Amino acid sequence: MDDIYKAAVEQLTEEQKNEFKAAFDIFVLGAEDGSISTKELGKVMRMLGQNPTPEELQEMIDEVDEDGSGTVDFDEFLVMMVRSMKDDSKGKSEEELSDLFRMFDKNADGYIDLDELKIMLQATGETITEDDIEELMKDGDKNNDGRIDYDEWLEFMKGVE
Repeated sequence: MDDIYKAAVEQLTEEQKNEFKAAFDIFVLGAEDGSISTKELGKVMRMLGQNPTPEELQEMIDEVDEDGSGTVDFDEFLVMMVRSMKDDSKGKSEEELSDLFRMFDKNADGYIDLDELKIMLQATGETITEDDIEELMKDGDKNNDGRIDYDEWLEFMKGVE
């Protein structure tokens, strides 16, 4: 099966894309792997806008780099454009977040305290100090009432690895 990404690269005349390949051709000019940067692995992963854990990053290479390079080569360079238009598309969705607080409710009411959140980070094995949660909750709850309702939930998931 073909894709709109690889379809464009094959459609771009060698002479046409050559004019755009003069940009990356500069960096790679002094490279042996053919990539633009040796540690570009962390940069290419940013193009997707998702870096929850360093363990999952290794999976990204197998999600986009079927070859196993970890960098945007001459071929990927052309796709880097059509791939940069992936905006307006994240991992979590309002549809999930809705069932998230609902499914993660031991009392099933609509509010999620600070403890209810710990169970989430606990699943990974991590652990913070009482000073982190105390200050953290202050953010999750714009009203700092005591729990995280629907509206509050949407905010609590505004930014936090």
